[PDB]
Amino acid sequence: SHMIITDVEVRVFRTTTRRHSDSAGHAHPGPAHQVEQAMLTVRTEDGQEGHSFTAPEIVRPHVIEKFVKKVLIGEDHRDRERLWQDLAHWQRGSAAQLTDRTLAVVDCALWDLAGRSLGQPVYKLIGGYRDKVLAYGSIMCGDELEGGLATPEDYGRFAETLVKRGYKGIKLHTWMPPVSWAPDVKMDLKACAAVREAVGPDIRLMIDAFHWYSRTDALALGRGLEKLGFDWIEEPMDEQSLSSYKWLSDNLDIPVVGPESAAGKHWHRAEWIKAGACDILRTGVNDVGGITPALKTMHLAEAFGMECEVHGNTAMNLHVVAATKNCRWYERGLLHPFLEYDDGHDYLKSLSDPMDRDGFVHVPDRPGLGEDIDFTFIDNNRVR
Amino acid sequence: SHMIITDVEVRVFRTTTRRHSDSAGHAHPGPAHQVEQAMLTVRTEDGQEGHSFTAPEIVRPHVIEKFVKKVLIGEDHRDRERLWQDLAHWQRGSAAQLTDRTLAVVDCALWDLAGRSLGQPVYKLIGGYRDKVLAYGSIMCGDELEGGLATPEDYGRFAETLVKRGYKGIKLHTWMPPVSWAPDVKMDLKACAAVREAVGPDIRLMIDAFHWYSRTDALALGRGLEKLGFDWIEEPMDEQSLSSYKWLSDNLDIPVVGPESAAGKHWHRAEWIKAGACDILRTGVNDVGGITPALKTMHLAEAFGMECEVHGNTAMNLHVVAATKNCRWYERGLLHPFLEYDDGHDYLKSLSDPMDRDGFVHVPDRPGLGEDIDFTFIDNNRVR
Ligand SMILES: [Mg+2]
Ligand SMILES: [Mg+2]
Ligand SMILES: [Mg+2]
Ligand SMILES: [Mg+2]
Ligand code: NA
Ligand code: NA
Repeated sequence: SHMIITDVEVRVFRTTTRRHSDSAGHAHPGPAHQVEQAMLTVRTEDGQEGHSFTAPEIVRPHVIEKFVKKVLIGEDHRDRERLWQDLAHWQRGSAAQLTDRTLAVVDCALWDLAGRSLGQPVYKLIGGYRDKVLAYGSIMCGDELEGGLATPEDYGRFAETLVKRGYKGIKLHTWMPPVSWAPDVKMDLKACAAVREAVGPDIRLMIDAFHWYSRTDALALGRGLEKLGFDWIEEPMDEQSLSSYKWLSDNLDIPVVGPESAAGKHWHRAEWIKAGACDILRTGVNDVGGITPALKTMHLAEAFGMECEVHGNTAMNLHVVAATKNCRWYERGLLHPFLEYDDGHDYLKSLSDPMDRDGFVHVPDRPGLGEDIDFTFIDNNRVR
Repeated sequence: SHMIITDVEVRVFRTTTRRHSDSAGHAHPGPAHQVEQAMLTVRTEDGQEGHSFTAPEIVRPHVIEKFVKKVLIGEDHRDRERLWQDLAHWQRGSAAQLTDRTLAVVDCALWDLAGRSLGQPVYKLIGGYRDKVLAYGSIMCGDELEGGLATPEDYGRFAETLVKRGYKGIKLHTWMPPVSWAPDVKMDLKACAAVREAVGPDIRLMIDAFHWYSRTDALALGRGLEKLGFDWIEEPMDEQSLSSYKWLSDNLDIPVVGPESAAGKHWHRAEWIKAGACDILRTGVNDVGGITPALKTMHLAEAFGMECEVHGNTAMNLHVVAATKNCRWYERGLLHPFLEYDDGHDYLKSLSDPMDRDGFVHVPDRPGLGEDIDFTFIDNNRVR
């Protein structure tokens, strides 16, 4: 019974960061400050542990006591599919509180536990495809910070810095409310043009614009991007409208990648394929409720001969990318000229996603998700 | 480098069996005789091994030397996805010799190797869903053996025996060439009716008839089955005709399950979903080239809210069934009144798929595929 789960624990601690979020949830660089971060730990009878990180609300006591502990405690930790399905079945009746984000952090901690228990990196446990992968530099949403990302030229200058670092692909997130004047298609296209001019024709370029443009605006944006040879347009319209995406994909030559934020996990993503609503599928550990359903999405896409680009940085996403073939990139970011991404997090002793000078991220040969957790730091900076 | 593959070995040995195959490849009971069986073994630097069984031609020296050793020797055995994709890429140029059956046994041996190395059952390594599952009793193709499966009544009598054993589902394979008079739709329906009459309304019934009936014959067969409340009709037409299956499914109320034998792995099975060619998907370790692509097919199906019924007995298929939710049964057979399935194989010390008196097969808690191999027997009965 050494494999039986005995504890589900949450530790909230302060991390020091310059990352802030605006009222709509977009990240920007700001003053250094302390932000509450949560670590979920699952422990088995033999004392083995697995861990994963998320925002405190996602693993708050209401959710832990009412849902997570009831499913997990006393169960064989290796039954990840049964445990995931148990949580999935409880979402409908959860009064909107058992979210995909909660499923995701639980699933990740269980994968980390299995990997740590076996001394195996998660992607090797899944069945490895690649030990390294090209990353694209994923640039923060636009701002109104002088010399930051305030002008099209600012994007161009930052792109030059990213190319020098070794990135072979770059994705712009352009300007969104509450940026005072945003959004504006012509401005977004000017940023895209400045980047293409700055980096030349052989660096791959992508854009993730304001996520709720009208059909007419997204059409204008996409048509403008085709002149610049961009690789994809990402979430330019409200993803709750599958029909809008079929229409836009049919009208644009440039590949449309999606859905990123839409709910419904792998099930709903099958509908995007069935309806021809995108040319490249999207998934993400946080978007579909864990590594387990993210793998399902990757396989779904591959069966249709499609790529499925994995949304988000950090180990959990990197291991999905490393275990699968049909994905061009790991998403490395968000990035901003005021910040050095390689500084990492104060609660991790080393990067989960180090990138060489040629633009390849190498998956750390460390057990589980391979997050090099500074447990002492976390204990010294505990909130609750 | 303990995880690096050092050897790929094939041992051909004689198994004593009463199973014979007719000219079309359908199994029937016959005289006890010795049949050549092959075991593929993959070994790593640390001496750990994984094994899987197949027919000798599938792992003959041509295939092993030209394809398998070149991909595997010197590689990290845990990179199952990379190694599978490497073999898949070589199939096109293999002059038709590198078959899905060869990919399957290799993938299975690699899974067994990982599981044995880690002391973990394969389904637990994948991420467990269930430790037991209902089995249906899968009856051999019809014959002309008196008291065997020669008449509709013979199927009825055998079905009574299967129900007493504990099976909660039964699948008939009916009469096929070279049975002298076969095939005949009315005879197949009479067997189906005899079984329904024998077992009553609460045992689930399925039929896998002659695999190449015309559209008109398959339609008559399916319409006849609806009167008997059968759960599915399986491969009644040439599966190379996807369009015939769309037509048949649209015409029948009874669920059509497929494709079983069609090539193209998970890629082609996506086409069966896209075209609405079946109501229930089918996969199988031997049919799609391994546990790895079988899992992909299961996930593909689940994303569409469909079931995917796993073709074939033995550990390799049982572990797929145990790791996934969207499958009603493990297929236990082929079965015949002249044979006791629970006798098992002379080269295995115990059953990989023991079934209780309530009809549940319990996955053995043994590492890897959990095949209880009698290595001594194999050594004593070696051919080459
Ligand atoms: Mg995005
Ligand atoms: Mg298009
Ligand atoms: Mg069949
Ligand atoms: Mg129908
Ligand atoms: Na967007
Ligand atoms: Na058939």
